[PDB]
Amino acid sequence: RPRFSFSIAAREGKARTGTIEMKRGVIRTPAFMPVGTAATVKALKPETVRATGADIILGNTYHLMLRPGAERIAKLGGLHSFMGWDRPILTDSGGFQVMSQSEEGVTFKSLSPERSIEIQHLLGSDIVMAFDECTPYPATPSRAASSMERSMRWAKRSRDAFDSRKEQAENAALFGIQQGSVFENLRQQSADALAEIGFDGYAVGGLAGGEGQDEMFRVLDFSVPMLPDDKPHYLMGVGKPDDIVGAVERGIDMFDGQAFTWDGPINIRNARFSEDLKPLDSECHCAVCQKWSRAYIHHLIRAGEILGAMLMTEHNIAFYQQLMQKIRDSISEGRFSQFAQDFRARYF
Amino acid sequence: RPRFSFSIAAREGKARTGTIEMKRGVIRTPAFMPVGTAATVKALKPETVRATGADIILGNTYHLMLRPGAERIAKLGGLHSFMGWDRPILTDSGGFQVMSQSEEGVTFKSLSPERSIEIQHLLGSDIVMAFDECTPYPATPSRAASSMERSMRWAKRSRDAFDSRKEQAENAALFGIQQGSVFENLRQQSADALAEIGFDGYAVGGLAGGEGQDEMFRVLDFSVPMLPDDKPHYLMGVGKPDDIVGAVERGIDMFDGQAFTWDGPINIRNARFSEDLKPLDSECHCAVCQKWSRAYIHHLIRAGEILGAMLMTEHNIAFYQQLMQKIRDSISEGRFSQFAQDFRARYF
Ligand SMILES: NCc1c[nH]c2nc(N)[nH]c(=O)c12
Ligand SMILES: NCc1c[nH]c2nc(N)[nH]c(=O)c12
Ligand SMILES: [Zn+2]
Ligand SMILES: [Zn+2]
Repeated sequence: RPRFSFSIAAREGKARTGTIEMKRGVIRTPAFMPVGTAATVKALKPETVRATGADIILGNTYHLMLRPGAERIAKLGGLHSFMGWDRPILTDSGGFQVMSQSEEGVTFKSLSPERSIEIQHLLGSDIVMAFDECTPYPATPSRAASSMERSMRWAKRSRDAFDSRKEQAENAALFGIQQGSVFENLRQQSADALAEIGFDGYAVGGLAGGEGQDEMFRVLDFSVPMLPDDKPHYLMGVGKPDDIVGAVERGIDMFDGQAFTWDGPINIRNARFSEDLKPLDSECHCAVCQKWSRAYIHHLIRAGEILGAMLMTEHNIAFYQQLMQKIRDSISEGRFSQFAQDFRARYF
Repeated sequence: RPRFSFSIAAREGKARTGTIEMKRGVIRTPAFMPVGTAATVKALKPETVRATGADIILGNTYHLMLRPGAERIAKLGGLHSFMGWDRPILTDSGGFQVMSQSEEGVTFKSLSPERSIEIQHLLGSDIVMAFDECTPYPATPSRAASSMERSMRWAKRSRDAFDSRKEQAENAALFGIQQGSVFENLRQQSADALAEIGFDGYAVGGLAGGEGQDEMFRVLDFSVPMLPDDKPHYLMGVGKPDDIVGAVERGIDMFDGQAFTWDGPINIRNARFSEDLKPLDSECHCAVCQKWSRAYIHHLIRAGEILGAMLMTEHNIAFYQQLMQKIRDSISEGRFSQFAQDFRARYF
């Protein structure tokens, strides 16, 4: 395999399906990435994560740098070896979680473009995120501009740091992050700036920050076409099943007691499930739905048992992976419009 | 398979190895039973429990009767179906955890011989424990006598309740519990009384209550020979690896951050493990020791991650099952004395 090769196999309107080939594996797109916080996808062994269909997981730089530490993970062989996941890992830059300051970077109590890229290198990340400056929502045009401009300066710094490390440049990929809040002109300037520097993929940053779905979709309508068509488009911090379907309709390729079902989410703790022998979802192919009832999982979660968390998480990630598979198949078959309509009529 | 058949394949001194055949499976003895509290072995799927080598698990009547409830579990198909474990289950009587009162039974804020046997029936238990009255440690001779006598009256009541339920009598087994504190004469009276009523197996109750290993072993020295030789001997609430080895030497067949190793326990949270790439134990065949380091599990437990609990528990139960296997093989091969000596020299 190559370091990085993104190929589009099929399109329907703005939606695309294809593959990212990397040294550690192939990523099917549109892709959903389970999140590893502190070097573990919560309550799952890596083999269980894989069994759900995930091709790639996300690691959080902010949390790993604090515990157990980036240099320590490198001394132990890198993140993949440490946690036992041998396929691609995307690492965020750490910037977001710092927020949830100067032109050089940020200092905080328990980072810079250069230090973020270095930490991601020490972890052994396959997809490295440029270090950006968070724009809160809402933001005035002046402040959104100032932060976007700083982020573009930091994108160049991130590029140059990554490139100046040969092993990283040869084995990993680097994604840039579009900023600009909800403002079309600022999104355009940001896309232009990122394309001029050149990245392996382009994230839409700054959304899912409190603006609501209608507004997010409005911004995606004009923002995703600004990005290079031939590279992956990553919507950071999204999301809910319906958000994913609408974002794919707008050209996004990658994403990162409540149980998901094709009729909508349920809260398994509710008393109505105490004697319900049905699986969490009636069609779901996951191992949880094959073997255990709603009634048992209700009991486990209300009892605070670890197995409850294990079973709920495996089901939910499997559900998301089945969603992504149905999206990929429908786009490849030229019936994604109908899938999205059918999905919404029932989920709601 | 029969309802119940215990066969002794080999002996060495007081130690025995053999099998209990039941409708749901064969139990290899000496046996270690993982404990299911609130219908789950903590942090493990049933298939993982089985993969460690366990033949049988323990269910706690006190906890199940409170949450989710005995009648509810019966309505849902019984404990085996509810939790997804299809092999034998031993249920305790509920009496111990009530303590941790009258001749009819006990009332408490969140049971009788008859109600305990009924709850165990509603759960679908394969091995049912008679309902006894707990003797604290230390206990005076008068009080130990009074409680033992009450327990023997309750053993007869337990017998008669079990027998008067045809489905239970035909498909499950009933074990009696020897009491008498640390007093040889009271242990003798209790053994005699239980043998006269007749049970499928005999537990040594009332130990591991604060008396310490030397005292426990002294009591086992005279108490286990009093029980019928041709039935299983169950030491309730024991225990530590060294306690198990010495108890098997005295004729026991069944048992119910710290990681066990053949060099002794370690506390994985200790800083000395933060960069230790070795598995938890150097010889252990379990999946955890095949795949993850001490350093990773150190991190997970110190971070409060659920996967830490999952991995530690799987290793520890696998360790116990490997111990039991090495005990069974050494007795069958007539080298258990040497095993016990070798085990202690290294564990300590
Ligand atoms: N939802 C937006 C978001 C989530 N995580 C992020 N991490 C970074 N670096 N930038 C971003 O804009 C975001
Ligand atoms: N360690 C003694 C013990 C543990 N659990 C028990 N449950 C019952 N019914 N009786 C007992 O003596 C014990
Ligand atoms: Zn499922
Ligand atoms: Zn192990």
